[PDB]
Amino acid sequence: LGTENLYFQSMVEPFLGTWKLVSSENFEDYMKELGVNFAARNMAGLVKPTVTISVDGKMMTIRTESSFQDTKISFKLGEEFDETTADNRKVKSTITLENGSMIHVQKWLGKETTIKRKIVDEKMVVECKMNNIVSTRIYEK
Ligand code: NA
Repeated sequence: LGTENLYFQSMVEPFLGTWKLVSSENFEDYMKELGVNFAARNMAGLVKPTVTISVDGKMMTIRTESSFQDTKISFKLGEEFDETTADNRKVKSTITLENGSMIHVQKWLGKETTIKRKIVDEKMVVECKMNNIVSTRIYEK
């Protein structure tokens, strides 16, 4: 399936690397919408996580490290998977990559949140949305 990954390697390549948070907007209110309490969202909002995006064949891994978590997800694009989030939600996740945007949808208890990533001027721009609450986080590598 080497030959089967020609277009795959092209679309995933811009996302690969060890990204570090440089700026954040409205992340506390986004976390509030997820159901995280004030201490957790206030303290987590102050740190700068490292997000490592890698691939092994067709399997993508995204690792998130901070003072408060060390979590990772491994998945194939477009294939739903079970995920236990850092804030202890048990969700159904599907991650796709179209038009240069990696879109991660999490579904649980009839609720939904979307995490969209794109590369703009070599930076990774991450948009987190839940019920019309939007947070934007920018990372550099
Ligand atoms: Na954190």
